[PDB]
Amino acid sequence: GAMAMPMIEYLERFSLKAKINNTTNLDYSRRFLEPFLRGINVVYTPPQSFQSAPRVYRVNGLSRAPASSETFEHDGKKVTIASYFHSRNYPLKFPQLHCLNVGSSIKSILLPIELCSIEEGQA
Repeated sequence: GAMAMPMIEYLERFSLKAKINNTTNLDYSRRFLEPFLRGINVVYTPPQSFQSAPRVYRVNGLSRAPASSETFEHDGKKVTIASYFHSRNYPLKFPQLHCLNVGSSIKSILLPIELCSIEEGQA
């Protein structure tokens, strides 16, 4: 056991049999990765620069906009998801990946699936 597999790593080994890096075409494929990702539980691991406790979220699916697209108002500034993590001193390697739609169906939170990990008990 103890197989908390990072969603990128999971994608590589199981879904693609290939390498996930800057040559990803799975960015726009995220919409068709939805059907596979619907109804999973992912442990969100906050990057080392966050020092925050990891929490598992039930994936209802994916949000229609990537992390470099969606913005939220903080400090009066509408910052992109990707920029907020970058400001926390963690540059997202593939922020163009459609954000993970988790948290709640009435309160959706968008999280970089890169930092989400599939729990061994789901498979």
